[PDB]
Amino acid sequence: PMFIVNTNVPRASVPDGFLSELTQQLAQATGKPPQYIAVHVVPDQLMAFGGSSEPCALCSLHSIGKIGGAQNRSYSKLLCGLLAERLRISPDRVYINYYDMNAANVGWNNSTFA
Amino acid sequence: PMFIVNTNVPRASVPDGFLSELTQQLAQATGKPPQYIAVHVVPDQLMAFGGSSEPCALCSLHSIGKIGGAQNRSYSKLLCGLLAERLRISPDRVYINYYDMNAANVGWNNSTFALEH
Amino acid sequence: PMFIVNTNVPRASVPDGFLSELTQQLAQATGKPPQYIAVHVVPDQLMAFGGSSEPCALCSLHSIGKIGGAQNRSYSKLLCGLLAERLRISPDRVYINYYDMNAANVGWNNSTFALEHH
Ligand SMILES: *[C@@H](c1cccnc1)c1ccc2cccnc2c1O
Ligand SMILES: *[C@@H](c1cccnc1)c1ccc2cccnc2c1O
Ligand SMILES: *[C@H](c1cccnc1)c1ccc2cccnc2c1O
Repeated sequence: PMFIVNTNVPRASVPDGFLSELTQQLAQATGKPPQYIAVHVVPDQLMAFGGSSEPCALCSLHSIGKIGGAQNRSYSKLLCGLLAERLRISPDRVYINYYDMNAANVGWNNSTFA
Repeated sequence: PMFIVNTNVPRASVPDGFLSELTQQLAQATGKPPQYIAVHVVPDQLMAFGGSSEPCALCSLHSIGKIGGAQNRSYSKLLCGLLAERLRISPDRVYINYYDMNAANVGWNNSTFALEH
Repeated sequence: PMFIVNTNVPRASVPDGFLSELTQQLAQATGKPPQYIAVHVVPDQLMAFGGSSEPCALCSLHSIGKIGGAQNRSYSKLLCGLLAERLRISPDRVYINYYDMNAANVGWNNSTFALEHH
């Protein structure tokens, strides 16, 4: 799994430990070992949500499996919770795109996971 | 809906009003209220199109529905037009990836848009 | 085809001509003319891979067709090789997401690549 967050929140507002907390919580939530987990945080972005430039975030979670109705609702509660607590972004100004990747379509270490 | 534009055009060349124009024109084009529309503009990028570093853009549009043959061609005319007028990027140096998202695969406000089951 | 690389490697560590090299190599690999290849490299990113901030990369390759089991394995060897040689990123700290795009879902030049039906 890999999680990307793009936000207009300033870099200085991203707390020490944020990437590590995302890694650990995503490990817990997806059931995948933490050595698999990639996280990517992009602050200081030029963004608007609903026409407003108040804090917001556009995110993606890719995973090989473990993507679906109830699972994605659980991920959203977890991830919105973290974005609200750590970056002070309101959950209703967050979008998260979920992608169920086929193993043949994820490259790693000179090959793929197929 | 969310629209992202990544471009090698400098930040200083992005005109006042650009994010708001994108928001408004996308609301009109998709027939969805502007309150739902997210836009993201990323200037000053290291990118090439056809091996040339002349102005170009790589974009994404995500929507739950309202994605398809004729609709996507209309979005391209709209969005290429705006990128040409506002950022002076040639339409033949723009790619836009269109994504028809399933409601169960879009998170928002602690949940997703799949509330039925 | 479009190839995006996001990495925590410094901008200064990206060789001049890297974009051109990626363009040429991708043209050859995909069999598409270079005029249609787009490349995008994003350095200095705040990233972790397996909980570590050692050099890593998260990438995307989009193509209309020419995506598949054997082909993707070939692309991974090629692209991991270039990232290792040019950016000094270990192949086991690279992810590449492959996307087989439908022609109707790729916009270009005021339209899309679905030109056959109305
Ligand atoms: C548009 C959208 C935003 C982010 C990712 N994919 C699509 C969007 C947002 C909210 C909606 C709510 C109800 C119905 N449709 C919606 C969209 O299409
Ligand atoms: C490659 C591409 C570019 C942007 C998004 N997805 C894929 C591409 C570009 C143009 C083409 C024209 C004809 C046939 N195939 C094409 C591609 O694969
Ligand atoms: C994490 C991942 C990263 C990028 C795209 N999709 C998923 C990941 C990595 C390796 C795996 C191997 C087997 C099964 N699942 C995996 C993941 O989810």
